[PDB]
Amino acid sequence: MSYADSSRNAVLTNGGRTLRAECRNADGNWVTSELDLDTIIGNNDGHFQWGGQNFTETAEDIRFHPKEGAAEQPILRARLRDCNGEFHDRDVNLNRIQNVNGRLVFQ
Ligand SMILES: OC[C@H]1O[C@@](CO)(O[C@H]2O[C@H](CO)[C@@H](O)[C@H](O)[C@H]2O)[C@@H](O)[C@@H]1O
Ligand SMILES: OC[C@H]1O[C@@](CO)(O[C@H]2O[C@H](CO)[C@@H](O)[C@H](O)[C@H]2O)[C@@H](O)[C@@H]1O
Repeated sequence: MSYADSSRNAVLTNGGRTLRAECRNADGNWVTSELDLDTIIGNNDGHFQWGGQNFTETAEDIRFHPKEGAAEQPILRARLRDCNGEFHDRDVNLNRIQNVNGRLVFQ
């Protein structure tokens, strides 16, 4: 279960830092919500880290597939710099992000 189950039209903005969606609220209205991903996802030795910060700082080829695959998962993908300064392609499923009454939150 993620925000995606009750949201639509999810994209990244601000150069891949910002998750922006329309989230169905308590009454079933569709309201705009944005979540700064740099506040909740870090780069830990070239891996995405929930509860980290600033993953975009040197990340390259940031992209987002809101409905990736037959499982339709919200997948963020990026090349991330490891402790040795080498980059590797990485992915993280955004199901730690939830829609709470129309707002995108991190749980
Ligand atoms: O330069 C990236 C490389 O440095 C480390 C050191 O901890 O992470 C730093 O940079 C990240 C953004 O790229 C931040 O998320 C992290 O908080 C900051 O310490 C390594 O973890 C990373 O591989
Ligand atoms: O359906 C929208 C409405 O559902 C709630 C109920 O708590 O959200 C939770 O359940 C959804 C699945 O229907 C998830 O998408 C969502 O992330 C989860 O928080 C309300 O918050 C939301 O307004």
